[PDB]
Amino acid sequence: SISKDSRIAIIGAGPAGLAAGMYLEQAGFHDYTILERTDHVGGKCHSPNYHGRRYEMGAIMGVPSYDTIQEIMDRTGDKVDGPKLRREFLHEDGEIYVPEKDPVRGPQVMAAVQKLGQLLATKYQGYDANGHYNKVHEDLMLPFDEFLALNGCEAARDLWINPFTAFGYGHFDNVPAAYVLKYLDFVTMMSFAKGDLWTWADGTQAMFEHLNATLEHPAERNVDITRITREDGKVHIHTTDWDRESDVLVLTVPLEKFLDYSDADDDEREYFSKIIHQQYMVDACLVKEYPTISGYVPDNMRPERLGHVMVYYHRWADDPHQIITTYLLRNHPDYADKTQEECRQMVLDDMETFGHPVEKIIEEQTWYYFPHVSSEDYKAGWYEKVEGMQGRRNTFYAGEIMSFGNFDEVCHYSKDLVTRFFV
Ligand SMILES: Cc1cc2nc3c(=O)[nH]c(=O)nc-3n(C[C@H](O)[C@H](O)[C@H](O)COP(=O)(O)OP(=O)(O)OC[C@H]3O[C@@H](n4cnc5c(N)ncnc54)[C@H](O)[C@@H]3O)c2cc1C
Ligand SMILES: CC\C=C/C=C/C=C/CCCCCCCCCC(=O)O
Repeated sequence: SISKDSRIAIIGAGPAGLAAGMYLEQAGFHDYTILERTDHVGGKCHSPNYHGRRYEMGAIMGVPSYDTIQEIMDRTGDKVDGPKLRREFLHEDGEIYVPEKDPVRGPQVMAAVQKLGQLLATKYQGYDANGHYNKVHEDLMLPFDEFLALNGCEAARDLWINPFTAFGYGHFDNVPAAYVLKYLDFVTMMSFAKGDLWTWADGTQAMFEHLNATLEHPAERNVDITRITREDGKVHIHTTDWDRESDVLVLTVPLEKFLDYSDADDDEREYFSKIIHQQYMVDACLVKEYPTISGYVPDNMRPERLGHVMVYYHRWADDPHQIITTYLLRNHPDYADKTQEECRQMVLDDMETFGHPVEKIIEEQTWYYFPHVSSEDYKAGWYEKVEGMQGRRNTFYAGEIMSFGNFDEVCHYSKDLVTRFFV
């Protein structure tokens, strides 16, 4: 437990940091400060304007099991009121097909899925807990495909891959199953499969903008932190405009990047240096032959097709001159990084192939996405080490790396961090 008059400095005004403020405030910790580097809040929930409506450069959707996000909507008064999500499936040559009608693959998938469901509910009980401080089963530390191979459920990858690889989280040849299954737990997977998906008319960013406004201390923006030191039981935060002292540090920003403006200790340097991330690239496009529906391309989710468009988003049904966003990955451990130029050429070429040629790209973003560690690093005890450092020199660790790269997970983690260490 931590004293209620502690001065608590929260770095980052994305969901993770905003929720930290919310839940600290609600537990009676009123002397918090959220420091944001940019001029805006919401982080990767980023919904800019175009032609009188908001489009999504980052996060788009949620599922009914997003309980922490419902608590936030309860507080802001926002509602799930966005346009309905609908999808078709394309081959890499633009051909529309329906995977579940595949007479060989169809049955293999449903048998694997059913078998996995049973395994998850028994053998792997506890897998779905938020965070990684409850040590998961050792099998879950293997790359997702190996985890499946071991259990004779390879064909379950067909259902899990679409809202995972296409959604920027990487490839099953290497991403530890622990991550896959805390995000796509059986319930969430079934919700997605069923199309039971939340969206917001004013963008996922809106509820975070409004959360910020409801906070007793809305974020301080445009804060360029040049150095943080932690001597004598205090946190000294140096910025370009001021430097100040706190009692507690909550990190919701990238931890490898933290090493560069901090008095990082040996463990912090050793362990945070192992963090790897996804280079997930979005392009906001105007197109001819406006799609009628969103399109996924399982062929382009293969590592051999890295940099190609894996999915694209049909948001506003009624205006053929509104924004269609495309999604691609620029990195894989077995491959050298694809350049943004070569990938932007693939956006144009792929969309042309799909029959929805691009007339214009008006915004582009490669995001710092899904920070995580390797299976080898997971197995070697990365989370036991880092969770065991919680509170060392009044510093706490949070955000995506500590849970999973989605807004419900990071908010959930921020909620429990207060329960775990402060209350
Ligand atoms: C294209 C895309 C689609 C996505 N789709 C979904 C989806 O459908 N559903 C879902 O749940 N999630 C989705 N996500 C993931 C989700 O947006 C993120 O997991 C979530 O925003 C993570 O929040 P965070 O606070 O942990 O980190 P971030 O959102 O990355 O925010 C971190 C904040 O800290 C700030 N910061 C960074 N460095 C510093 C510094 N040194 N000093 C001060 N501040 C700093 C940043 O500017 C930012 O405001 C998507 C993301 C992208 C990019
Ligand atoms: C519950 C969702 C959790 C995390 C999502 C993370 C990332 C999503 C990234 C890009 C999503 C691409 C949008 C494609 C439109 C989907 C419409 C549909 O599938 O029916």
